[PDB]
Amino acid sequence: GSSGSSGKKPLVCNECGKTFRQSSCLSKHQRIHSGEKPSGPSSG
Ligand SMILES: [Zn+2]
Repeated sequence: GSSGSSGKKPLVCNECGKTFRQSSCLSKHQRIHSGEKPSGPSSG
């Protein structure tokens, strides 16, 4: 009875490694590591 194993991957901060439940949560948290938005040759 294979469930499916399609996806449904959790949302974790690739910066620290903290998993979250909501999408806005993780993101609103990532801002802590990443300052302004990625413009270009400025940040990276
Ligand atoms: Zn983080």
